[PDB]
Amino acid sequence: IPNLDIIGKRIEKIKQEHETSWHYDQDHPYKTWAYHGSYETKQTGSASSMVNGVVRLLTKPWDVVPMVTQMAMTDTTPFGQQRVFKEKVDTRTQEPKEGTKKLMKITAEWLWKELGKKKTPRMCTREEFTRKVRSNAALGAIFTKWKSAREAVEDSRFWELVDKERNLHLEGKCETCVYNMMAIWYMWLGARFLEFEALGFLNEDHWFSRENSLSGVEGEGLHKLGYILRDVSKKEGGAMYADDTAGWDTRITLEDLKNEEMVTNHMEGEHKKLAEAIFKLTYQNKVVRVQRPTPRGTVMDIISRRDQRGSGQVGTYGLNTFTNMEAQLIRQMEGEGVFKSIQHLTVTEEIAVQNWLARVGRERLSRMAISGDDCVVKPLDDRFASALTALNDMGKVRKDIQQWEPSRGWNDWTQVPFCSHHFHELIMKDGRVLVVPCRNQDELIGRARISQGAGWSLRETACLGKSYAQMWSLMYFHRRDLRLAANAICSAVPSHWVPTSKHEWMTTEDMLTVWNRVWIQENPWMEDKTPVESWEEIPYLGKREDQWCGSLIGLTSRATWAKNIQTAINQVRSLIGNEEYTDYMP
Ligand SMILES: [Co+2]
Ligand SMILES: [Co+2]
Ligand SMILES: [Co+2]
Ligand SMILES: [Co+2]
Ligand SMILES: [Zn+2]
Repeated sequence: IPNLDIIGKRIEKIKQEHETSWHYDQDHPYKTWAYHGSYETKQTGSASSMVNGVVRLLTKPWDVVPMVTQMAMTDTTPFGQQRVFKEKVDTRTQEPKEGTKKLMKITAEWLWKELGKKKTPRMCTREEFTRKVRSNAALGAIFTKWKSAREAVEDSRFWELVDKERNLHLEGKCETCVYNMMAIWYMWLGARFLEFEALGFLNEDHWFSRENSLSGVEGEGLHKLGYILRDVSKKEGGAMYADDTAGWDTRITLEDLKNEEMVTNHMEGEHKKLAEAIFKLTYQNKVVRVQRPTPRGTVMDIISRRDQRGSGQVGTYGLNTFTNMEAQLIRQMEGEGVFKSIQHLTVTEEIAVQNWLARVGRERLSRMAISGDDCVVKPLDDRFASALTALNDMGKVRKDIQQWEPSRGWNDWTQVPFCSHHFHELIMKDGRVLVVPCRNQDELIGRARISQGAGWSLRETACLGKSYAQMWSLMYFHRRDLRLAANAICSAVPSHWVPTSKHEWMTTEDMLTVWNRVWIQENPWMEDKTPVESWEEIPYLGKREDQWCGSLIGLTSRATWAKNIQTAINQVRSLIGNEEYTDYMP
């Protein structure tokens, strides 16, 4: 049921821009989204992402690995947009029960107060926004008008439009903040600025760093997460649990959005009203355009919904972390028996929850590592595994397990999945112990073989390959195939070309210098600061184990690849052209 007093102004402006073709399509497919109308549009998107020809030429054995090549096959055409919508986005999560709602409000109020003890909400500025625009992903949709975000921020007319929308937000109205599905949702840059202005502080001021949030890992980096998992495992308690949620963003409820909004209770002045506009007008009452193929050509559908979360927003990461922290705390409460029924919370139970949060709240937060929808929890004991009523009633249904089957955890932290990795102790030649990340190698190579844009020059393609190679040399040096592949890419691309997207692999610094900085000098879990003097000193995983986040070391095709790698390197060099290359292949 749509509230036209909040969304009608947005819908009418779109309707007036397409009055001739605007119509209600009685054959529309939307079930749990409110459908408003359609108009004729030009099809956007493509049914395949571009392959990185440099990386591909240097990773020939993986041409026949289906896991690798399947990753290249995206579909952003109207046909492709409707599949993902039908499968993932067109669902409904039931409203939580009264007791669940009271648990969430109490916990969320407590959590915001903890996060705000040492932080103060503030407004982010146009200059902050303009500086970040001169970098990358703001996730704006630029359509018929500017050509890029860098061109828009320089134009004075652009900020006049922002001012017009901002003034409307100040009077509690919204007219241009519309989501576009081209599942990832885009907005026009002015709508992104208004959200960044109101909520960017959560990221800019590191509200979910581990120091400030205890559970969060914002800013940590892959080379630190394994150490953080190992520290959590040192706590007394039950097994470590890491349940994935099925389609987290689609399971964010209106109740969740309202609890995330209580961060406005910590705000003042026009900042509070601006953030309240973002929450009520654009998060809890969203208008979405999505393309749909019809026998008569592509149409754009205008649809709306209150409850879900739009992937790619400014506060998406932080608010997902907030709500997951809140959800996992409540599951810890349920396991410890702090309340007994989610149908309603007795006044005695409500005081018990409040006392539990005051007594042990911060300790229980430190038993968790949470990044967006990704969580690891080491609870007090294993009652957690079957404490499922609040989690299911909040809509956070676990993936790949029956609704009421108890969760299975791990007693060995090196088996716990987190941020799509597992983490291992790696013994150096001098006896020091690294905790390194491991991920399936086919997935790593498949992602490096994907070019991010369309119509990229060979130089930008080569610099993206170099960026992957250097990330591999810093994060996955312990995998035989990736160290070799990284060396080949860096030998094939001119040494002075800059890798193209903050992260430590994004310069032309000597990668051994960066390795020493990351893993030794600035590594707080590395007491002996003696640096290593060569790559030969830096070890691999066991040859049995290395093979098995995906390696091919035992294969005939890999042995041939490794032996003739210089031929492929020379081939790439002949295309970039006469240039100055460094040989990294020892
Ligand atoms: Co018209
Ligand atoms: Co990269
Ligand atoms: Co190198
Ligand atoms: Co430490
Ligand atoms: Zn707006």
